[PDB]
Amino acid sequence: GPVPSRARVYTDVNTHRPREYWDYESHVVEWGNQDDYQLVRKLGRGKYSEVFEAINITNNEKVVVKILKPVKKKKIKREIKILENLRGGPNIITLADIVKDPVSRTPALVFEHVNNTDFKQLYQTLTDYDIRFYMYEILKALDYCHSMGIMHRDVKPHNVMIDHEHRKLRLIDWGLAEFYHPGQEYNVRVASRYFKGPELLVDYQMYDYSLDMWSLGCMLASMIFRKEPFFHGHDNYDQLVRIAKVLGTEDLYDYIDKYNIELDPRFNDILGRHSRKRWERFVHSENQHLVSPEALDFLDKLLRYDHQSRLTAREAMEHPYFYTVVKD
Repeated sequence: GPVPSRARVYTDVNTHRPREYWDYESHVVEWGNQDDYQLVRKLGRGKYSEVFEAINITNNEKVVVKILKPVKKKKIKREIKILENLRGGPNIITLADIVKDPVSRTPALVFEHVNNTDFKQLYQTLTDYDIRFYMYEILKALDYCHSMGIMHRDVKPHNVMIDHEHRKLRLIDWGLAEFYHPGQEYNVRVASRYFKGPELLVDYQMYDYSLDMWSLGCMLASMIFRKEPFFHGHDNYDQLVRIAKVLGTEDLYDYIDKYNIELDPRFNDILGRHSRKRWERFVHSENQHLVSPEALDFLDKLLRYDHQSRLTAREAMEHPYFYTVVKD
């Protein structure tokens, strides 16, 4: 069977925390007062919750209320424990309250509001400087949550809220996040298709924080090349073929061989033989203002099949790509 794997960083953060910290199943939720919040408008309904803009009538502040769909008490407590553990961290969305919705009879998670613009339009206008700036802000959140023993597992543009006026960013939607425990087998059905790492797509379960770095590499490629999404699979199988058309099939075999993993035999008809492409292949006169040798080297170091070889979040904040970004 499969060769085991361990994160190369923050490997044992949870093993040395008290049990209270990671044993979310024993968490006792503290409930606030649902009459504090008045719903103003419904923004959307996603897989797990109905999302509203609301007003906290005790301070007249705008807030975001996510009224959860029926789900396992376990998964509610996991997201709530993770949000409490991370609260106040760099660029981590703030959970302001947890209340029982009287109509749905489920928990409603109340979050600080961020004055966002639709990433689809926002990514059309980001300058080279802005891409570097915001990548650095996302890395602050990822290094923090990884250092706190947690992987996000759903990094994508829709979960990055940006208030462009104030150049403020928050990483949101921690409902797929999990505590990292060395040697633990995780569910591979996480993240959203275009941002799934190769480990997910080959059903390797002993993955770690490095999954988020693949997803961040997918966002970066989409931004610097103005190609949304960058790996545009029609389904989870074609997703791996699209990746192989860029990174090549020989290194995909080397990856699966290293972990003694076998592809689904359904790949035998669809995968083909592909060389690794040079990143210059995706540059053209409409995105070249976003591309630099430092951007391409950084991307190359995120988008590795082998999850063990990817830059960690801290290593990524050390990269030359971020030298031009003004630090505070």
